[PDB]
Amino acid sequence: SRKKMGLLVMACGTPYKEEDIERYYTHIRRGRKPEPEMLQDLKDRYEAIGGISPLAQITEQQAHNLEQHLNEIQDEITFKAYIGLKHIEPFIEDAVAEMHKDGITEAVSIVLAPHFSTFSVQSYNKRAKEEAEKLGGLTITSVESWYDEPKFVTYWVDRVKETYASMPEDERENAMLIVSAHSLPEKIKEFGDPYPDQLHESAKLIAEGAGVSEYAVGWQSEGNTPDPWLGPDVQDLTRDLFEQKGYQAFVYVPVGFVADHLEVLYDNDYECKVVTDDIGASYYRPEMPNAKPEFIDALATVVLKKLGRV
Ligand SMILES: *Cc1c(C)c(=O)n2c(=O)c(C)c(C)n12
Ligand SMILES: [Cl-]
Ligand SMILES: [Cl-]
Ligand SMILES: [Cl-]
Ligand SMILES: [Cl-]
Ligand SMILES: [Cl-]
Ligand SMILES: [Mg+2]
Ligand SMILES: [Mg+2]
Ligand SMILES: [Mg+2]
Ligand code: NI
Ligand code: NI
Repeated sequence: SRKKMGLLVMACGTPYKEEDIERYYTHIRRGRKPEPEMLQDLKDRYEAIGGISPLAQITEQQAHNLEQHLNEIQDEITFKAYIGLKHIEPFIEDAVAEMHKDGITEAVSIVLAPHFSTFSVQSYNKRAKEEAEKLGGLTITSVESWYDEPKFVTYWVDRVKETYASMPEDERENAMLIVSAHSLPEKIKEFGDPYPDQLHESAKLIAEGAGVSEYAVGWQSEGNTPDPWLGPDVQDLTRDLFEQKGYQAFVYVPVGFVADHLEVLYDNDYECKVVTDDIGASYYRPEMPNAKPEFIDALATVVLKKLGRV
């Protein structure tokens, strides 16, 4: 009756407990174990943002709710979700091997990052497809980007509108919206990587839908290699825009991220908040989509559009 398909949901991964910080960051650092002071600092950061455990549940909740919602809203396909992570188990290759073992022959994949880049999305999709080729008997159709799905734009538009509506009059008249994603090396431009263009278009679409005429695009969370990374960084951008025009409120939409993790709860809600507190501006950062129903319905529409079924 219903056609069976795998639903491969890919994400960065998180530690599952404090004793996973060493192995998770060693993998991010390409085999270089963090020094003891860095391990201690990371433990402190996770404690300050409320703990690791809640963060580690979000991708699983996203994948489970997406599977169930997709199976309810149409009658042709029965999806089974499999989670594949970049930096901790279950890895991408573990998920594809499990699909193969379970008898899946046809799958659709989606990365829980809305903008395509050559560093992340393309690498996830290539890893998944290479593992399927090695095992045989299984093919994967991969979503490449989805930042322009109207239901996803509307998620952020409605959160921005609520934040502006909640402001005092003086803030509402002297506010700045900063839309951001995770920085990458500038060298991606040598490949024509559309990641920067897609961030700028996300920003255009969200500001336009919310009616916000004053906005800026920034980057966050750059690494420390000697080569230049995409900027400006959100901390510098905030201070610069303040020094130019004296905004009384900054609103942060880190549209490249879809789930609470350190790079939002720390790199925005601590590091950007340090800057806004220092300059006397109010700080707002609306909620990440996490596994909320409005977001799950946007993802389900992305998948069904990719398969040509809506
Ligand atoms: C890979 C990744 C994403 C998407 C994210 O939000 N975070 C973090 O907060 C860390 C520490 C890492 C890695 N990631
Ligand atoms: Cl791809
Ligand atoms: Cl696509
Ligand atoms: Cl794309
Ligand atoms: Cl919100
Ligand atoms: Cl919702
Ligand atoms: Mg313990
Ligand atoms: Mg597209
Ligand atoms: Mg940093
Ligand atoms: Ni720009
Ligand atoms: Ni990072």
